Amino acid sequence: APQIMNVSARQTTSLDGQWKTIVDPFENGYYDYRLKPYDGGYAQDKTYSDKTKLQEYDFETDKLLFVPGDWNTQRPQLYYYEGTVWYRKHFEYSLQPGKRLFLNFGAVNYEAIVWLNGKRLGRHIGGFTPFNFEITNLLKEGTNSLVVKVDNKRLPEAVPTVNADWWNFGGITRPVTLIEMPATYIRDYYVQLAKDDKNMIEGWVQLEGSDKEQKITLDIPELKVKKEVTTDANGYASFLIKSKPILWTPENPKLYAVNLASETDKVSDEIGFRTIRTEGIKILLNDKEIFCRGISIHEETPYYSGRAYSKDHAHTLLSWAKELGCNFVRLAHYPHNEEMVREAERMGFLVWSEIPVYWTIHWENKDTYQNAEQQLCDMIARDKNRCNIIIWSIANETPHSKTRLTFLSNLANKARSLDSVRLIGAAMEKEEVQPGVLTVNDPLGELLDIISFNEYVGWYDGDSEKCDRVNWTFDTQKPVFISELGGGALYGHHGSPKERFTEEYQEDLYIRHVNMLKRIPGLAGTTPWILKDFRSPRRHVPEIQDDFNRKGLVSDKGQKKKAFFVLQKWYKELTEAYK
Amino acid sequence: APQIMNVSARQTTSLDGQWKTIVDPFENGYYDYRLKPYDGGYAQDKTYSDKTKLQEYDFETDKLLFVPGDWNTQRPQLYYYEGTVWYRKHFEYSLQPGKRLFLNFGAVNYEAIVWLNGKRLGRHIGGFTPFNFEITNLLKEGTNSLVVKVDNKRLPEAVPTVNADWWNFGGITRPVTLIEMPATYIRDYYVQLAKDDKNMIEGWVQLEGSDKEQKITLDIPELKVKKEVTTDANGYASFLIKSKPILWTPENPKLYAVNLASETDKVSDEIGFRTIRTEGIKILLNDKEIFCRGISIHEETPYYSGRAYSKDHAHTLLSWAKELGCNFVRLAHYPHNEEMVREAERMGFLVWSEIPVYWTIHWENKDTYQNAEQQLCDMIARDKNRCNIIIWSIANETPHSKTRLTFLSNLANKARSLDSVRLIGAAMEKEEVQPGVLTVNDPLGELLDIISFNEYVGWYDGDSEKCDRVNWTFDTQKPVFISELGGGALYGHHGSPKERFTEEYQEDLYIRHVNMLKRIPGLAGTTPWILKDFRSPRRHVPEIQDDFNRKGLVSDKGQKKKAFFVLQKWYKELTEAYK
Amino acid sequence: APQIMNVSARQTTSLDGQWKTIVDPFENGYYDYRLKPYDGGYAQDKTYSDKTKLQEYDFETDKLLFVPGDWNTQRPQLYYYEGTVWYRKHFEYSLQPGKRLFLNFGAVNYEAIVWLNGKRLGRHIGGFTPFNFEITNLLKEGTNSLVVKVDNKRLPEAVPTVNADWWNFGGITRPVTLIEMPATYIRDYYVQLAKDDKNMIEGWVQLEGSDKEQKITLDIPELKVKKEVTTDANGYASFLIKSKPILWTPENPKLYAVNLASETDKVSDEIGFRTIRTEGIKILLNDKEIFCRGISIHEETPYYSGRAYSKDHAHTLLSWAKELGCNFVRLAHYPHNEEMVREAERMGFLVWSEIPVYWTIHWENKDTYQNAEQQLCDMIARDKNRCNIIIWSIANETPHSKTRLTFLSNLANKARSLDSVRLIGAAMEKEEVQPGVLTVNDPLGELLDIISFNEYVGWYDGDSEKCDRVNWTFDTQKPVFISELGGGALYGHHGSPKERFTEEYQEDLYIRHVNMLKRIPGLAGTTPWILKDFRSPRRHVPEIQDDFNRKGLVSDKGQKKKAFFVLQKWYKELTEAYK
Ligand SMILES: O=C(O)[C@H]1O[C@@H](Sc2ccccc2)[C@H](O)[C@@H](O)[C@@H]1O
Ligand SMILES: O=C(O)[C@H]1O[C@@H](Sc2ccccc2)[C@H](O)[C@@H](O)[C@@H]1O
Ligand SMILES: O=C(O)[C@H]1O[C@@H](Sc2ccccc2)[C@H](O)[C@@H](O)[C@@H]1O
Ligand SMILES: [Cl-]
Ligand SMILES: [Cl-]
Ligand SMILES: [Cl-]
Repeated sequence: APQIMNVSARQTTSLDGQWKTIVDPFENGYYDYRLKPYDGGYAQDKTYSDKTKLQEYDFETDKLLFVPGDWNTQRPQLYYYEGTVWYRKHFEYSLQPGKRLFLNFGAVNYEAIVWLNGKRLGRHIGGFTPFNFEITNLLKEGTNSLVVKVDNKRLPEAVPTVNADWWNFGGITRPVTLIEMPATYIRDYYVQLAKDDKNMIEGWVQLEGSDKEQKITLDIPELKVKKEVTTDANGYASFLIKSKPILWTPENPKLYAVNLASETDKVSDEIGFRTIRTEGIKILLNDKEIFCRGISIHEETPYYSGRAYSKDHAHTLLSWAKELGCNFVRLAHYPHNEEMVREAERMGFLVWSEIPVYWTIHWENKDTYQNAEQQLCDMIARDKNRCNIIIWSIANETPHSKTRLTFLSNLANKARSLDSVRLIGAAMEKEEVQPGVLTVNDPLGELLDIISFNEYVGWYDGDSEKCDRVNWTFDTQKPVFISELGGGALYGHHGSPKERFTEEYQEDLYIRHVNMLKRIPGLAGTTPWILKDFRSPRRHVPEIQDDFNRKGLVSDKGQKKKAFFVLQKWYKELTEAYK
Repeated sequence: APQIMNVSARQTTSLDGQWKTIVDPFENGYYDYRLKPYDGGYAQDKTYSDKTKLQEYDFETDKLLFVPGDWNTQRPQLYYYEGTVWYRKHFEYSLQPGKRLFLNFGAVNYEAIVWLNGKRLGRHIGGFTPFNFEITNLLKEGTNSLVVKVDNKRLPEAVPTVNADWWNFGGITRPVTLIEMPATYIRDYYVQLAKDDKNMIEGWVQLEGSDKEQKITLDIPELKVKKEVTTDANGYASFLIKSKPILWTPENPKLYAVNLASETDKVSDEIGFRTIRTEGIKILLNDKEIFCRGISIHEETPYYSGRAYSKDHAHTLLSWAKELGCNFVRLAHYPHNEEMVREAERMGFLVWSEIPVYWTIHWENKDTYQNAEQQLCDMIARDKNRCNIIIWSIANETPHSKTRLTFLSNLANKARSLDSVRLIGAAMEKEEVQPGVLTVNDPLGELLDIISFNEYVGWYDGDSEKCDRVNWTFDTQKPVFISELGGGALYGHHGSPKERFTEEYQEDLYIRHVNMLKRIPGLAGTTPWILKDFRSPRRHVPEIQDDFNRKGLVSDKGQKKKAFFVLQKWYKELTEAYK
Repeated sequence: APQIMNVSARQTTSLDGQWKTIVDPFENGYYDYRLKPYDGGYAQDKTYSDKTKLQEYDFETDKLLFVPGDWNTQRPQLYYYEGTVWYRKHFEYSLQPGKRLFLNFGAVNYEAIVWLNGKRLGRHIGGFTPFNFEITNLLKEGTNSLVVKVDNKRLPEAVPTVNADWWNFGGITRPVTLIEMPATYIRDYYVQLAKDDKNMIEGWVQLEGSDKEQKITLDIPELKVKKEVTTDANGYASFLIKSKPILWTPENPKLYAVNLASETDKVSDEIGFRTIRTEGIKILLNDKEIFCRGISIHEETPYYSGRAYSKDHAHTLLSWAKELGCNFVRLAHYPHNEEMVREAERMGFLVWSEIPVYWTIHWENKDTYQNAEQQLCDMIARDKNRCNIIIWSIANETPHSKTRLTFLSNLANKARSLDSVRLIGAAMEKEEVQPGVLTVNDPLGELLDIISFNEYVGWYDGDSEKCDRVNWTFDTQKPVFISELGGGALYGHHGSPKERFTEEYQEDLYIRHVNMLKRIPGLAGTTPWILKDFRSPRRHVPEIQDDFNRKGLVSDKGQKKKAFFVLQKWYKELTEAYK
């Protein structure tokens, strides 16, 4: 039930493919007509072969869905579906006694309830973070039954809440994986550079199980590093190691093979090393001033616009970012699958990672807060060894209020106590200093290392020309990072640059908007909205949006719009400028 | 806004056909990202003709839906849809000044918000009762814009609530009508026999408008009747008319042409006359003891299984009930469309009419009660001149509790305060006196004219054999009425009479269940469940249910299953024994 | 109307995006009720703006389809659809006086008929080869109307004919492009090594237009080559160039920038250089013995399984082939899009390219032969400069008749007269020498450089064990190339190695099939069937096939089956052996 670091390097067996499914809008499979739980609900996975008895379902003769994936793009009937779908899987597994077996979900949106062989394993909320169950003692010989009740109903108190600008993709959206472990295993570990110290590798390791005190060995063959330690009685041990590793950067994404070994377990990883700091309005990677030439990206696939989960999906999206000239990607509005981060790390993209605290969250709900902080904790726990990640962001656009402020401040501080290296960000509130002159105004900026905010001058705030008459001033000399900007266009739809939603309008906007960005003092990062057209239920212009937010520089069908090349040209100037 | 009696008889213009529509699952057209209402939402019906300005919708180029109709059967994507769909109609209408104009919706499930020319007319909850707006002063020349925002999300506090065994059919489910009235018009009237008096016609008439005191004439020509009264300062007048009409019966459903005429309006009707009362365990219609040879019916069409609304739909269903031997039909679980009631009155079926107070209603919620009572009032107000209805039911199966009893007693009193003639029913709690012997035990019965209850012996309570070892007894000596019973079968699926869901099992069930009914002391009525298979989201056996409740005696495709003829044979004998 | 070389390098304007469409199954848009052509059919693209007159259509208010792409996966209703769909596009283009403008279709399946502003430009048959029209003198000012009548009806006499094992993907399956040319332009050109000579570049260039005698330069800067020549009265010139270019291989796919300029035009290109020949049972690339570690690939996308067309599609597919350990890809069963071939060229994959001459072609129909030979000519003319293509194939599996022999012989002779460098292959008739001993017996073999054939021992011919019971011998000392082999499995479906369609069966099948391949004297190449599960209308096992051929080593969802790694291991050993 605790997070497992680097699942892909473990002893894994996939459960993916196609599973039997039951769409259950009124949750008949969970509650009876009194609205109470009942034995004999669908969790029992009872093949309906004796027809002298009465039951109301039969996984064995029902329809399939693919796992992993959203359900919305797999059947017309499921496009808008919000509610419960039951997934069932049968599998066999041979586990020698003493060995341990875990069931890992990369992600399930939004609530998952899980049973093995008719016995409840647990419950998860939050649709974008992994979770594990140990099934060591519940495995049976022969056929095992795995049942997952998945529900994506919008909940006022959820994270996110009843309103948002992206599709409500339900289902088992990321791979489902079995993991075999020795009785005491390497559960967690941290291997990064010490804060601001390019000559000190530091980290720790965490065993799990009963034989908690063991000789650990950390190997980095290419750095001639062989460090030994012994975990204390809590299965914990820390270390410092002197080394001068080649530093990861976007232009040389240097990664090192790291091998961890205990007396009873072992695991390998790819880990690069860098430092990241603020100095006034400057952002410093390995002590050099950099500009973050970024782009924002939803976890949505090329061509057919389902939930992304694979390396193929990551590679195609990033290869567009590459052509766009980015050295940075913002992954909105939630933690993406581990393959996106790994592929960004491999190709040399810095990363902004993020939780879906977004619009009208319930700031007074003690449960809502626990939810969001759990997501924050899990986002950082999974990716803490990914050096291309330099910004953690604890909030998107939010209405201002004292409850909001106290909520986000708790997240910001918690982020800082988990990762004293990377930069903490959040979407800050904007204020008019005097006409034609804008600034930021958020008392949460004291817990942030950057001045991050969204603005849509020229699309939602005025026509394009208004980018020509807006300017920005700041009362603090922290690096300024604009996390969203842009506007919509349908690829192939042409006309006057005054005609909104044409490629021509969007091109004119990006020209003028870039000129406005060139005037902003302290500007050190931008990630326009967005790389690719994506699904939203808030976009209803027929033949133009068709349930798609059209602010992509690339169409959902991979076609580069005219505005793609405006941003591309600017990023070329910027690359030479900071070279 | 007040109800209008006998809408079909007024000066009517149909707004039916195909309307433009927008599916809006997050309610973008009503709320903004702050979750606040905003001017400029879709109610403004603003055609998106000037693309220099930004807008997120356009009715003019969007998709159509049939009106009337559920949306669920019209598009695969809407099959499961729960949430907001916007409808938009354009129309012209010439109103001679002084004349008034009303907008009548037969039904909209579940919440309707209505606008004319960008102005809100009001809001309605309750998906099976009609409602009106006066649009006399809002009509413009040329094109008028009617926008209706329909939402069918299940609400915990709603009536019905978040669980129920029928499809959540959203949309504008019954015809939409323009009614023109004189400045002062006959709004409402009542013309029926006096309680247990086959020689006294009583009634009243109610005007609406300024000319409140008028001479009123009531003409029943075939009876050689003409009473001429005059209305008070409220527009109200009552009357008593000694007459010896031919009384309506199922075998001879006599109806009279009735003509009302004030100084400034007239309106005709077809009304019949009959007496109805209980005498001990007997039900007496026109002083003669009858048995209600009945069958239950959902408001759902033959063959394609959409929401029924037309005279054609009613006729097909009723001619199945005719062939079954019925003299009675129970319309579940809500007020059906008027066409259905009228068709039943004309062919000769007594009717049971009811409201969707069903399972876990929020008994302690005062708005919930107000909703249910409003639905009660609207039900009785519309049909009070329909002589063929003899039972109003205020409740279906509900849990046992004090709040439920208080709630249901208030409805039962209200029903009685609204109609002194018809019988009041409700699904009562049952109890097992001794093994094999059951009874009713429910203090609500004290407020009811019958012992009415649902029982599914042989389907939910045991296999078919258990019907042979269950018997009933009753303390109170009222007529006993079983409003639901039966079990499921797929037409064309055959096997052993032991195999559930074959035709042979359902036949065996009905044969044993009928012998059980024949041992029930005081049995006066049976409306078995059900006439035609119907859509339910709680029926998930593949290839057998497929989201259909299969307890019809007739398939959803009009095929008579074997059990149909069992019940038909008993109903033939009941016709003999009660002649 | 003639072919144009290197379309992507010219001055191009995409017409892609979404077009208006009319599904027209009875070709009402083209015939009247007399089955005769008629004026005012849909080719006239006449907006229905005057409802005083009668017409049966209106593109302006009809539905969209994405272009490029198959229609089948864009709507449920079009999945199986065979027939006509009208595509309509409006566009503007500013063509300076004297310049020429061409409409280029990458491909349309099967029959395309094309109109600009109501005038027929012409017709094309054959679904996988590009075609052009000149619209220089038809372009009008302002709004131009492009109408394409697309029909994919299966025709007995067509190429392919009424039966084949892949989906009938209809539509404008590949990009549509406007190409602007000077009044006299470089239409075609050839630049490659001379046969077997590592030290000699040969080639030619062809002009189109009235200024036919011009000075042409060919520059290859990295080779310090600058050749000037002058064209003759036919616009033709040939050349020879002593040079020692770095030779292209899969391991080092070196490409040279090549620049061509005449007096009025210029075009650049990327072209590699290699020699290829057979020597006995040996295939020699740049005089080195190679094994073709191949995989077959249909032109179908990962994940959603539409018609592939983009570099994104090719890269993902080819990336799987790279992980498999391939140095070679067979593109079946027709010419793929040019993106696929360029990406194989750039990444390092030798290529097999072929035409859809397949199963029961009408060998005696002269129009059928002309069609097949046109497809051959278009295939070779487009890719003659792609050094990575080393094999052209003029036929897949065919029946064993004299007319077939004549038909294919003429194809094989035409291919050789078009290209004397590349190898010519075709799937050859097999025969049983004696029990357990197969061979090839096909007189066509005289005209082919390799002994190429398909065999599915262990899937269609026996169980997996029969691979152990089969051996091969050949009378002729030519390299043996098996173009297809394998069997089906559903990813995630697990069982005994004896149960067909499990991953275990396919894995066992591949172990014993590879061992059979190890015993084949002369084996110089294999391209197993197939890389990725693909759609097929002859694959009907529910839950297993569901209209997919399951013989992929990769699921249609990117998942590597167990058998993938069997082939991967053998290719790893073949790599070391042929080092
Ligand atoms: O509408 C959009 O395109 C985007 O709006 C922003 S919110 C915002 C709007 C105006 C100014 C400042 C912030 C969301 O972050 C994004 O998910 C959504 O897609
Ligand atoms: O499940 C059914 O077939 C029906 O069950 C009854 S409730 C009940 C169940 C068992 C015993 C007593 C009452 C509902 O009135 C009905 O709408 C539904 O269709
Ligand atoms: O059935 C298959 O999987 C494949 O069959 C071959 S034909 C063949 C079958 C048996 C022996 C020799 C040749 C086709 O080339 C291919 O398109 C198709 O998919
Ligand atoms: Cl947009
Ligand atoms: Cl049922
Ligand atoms: Cl297959």
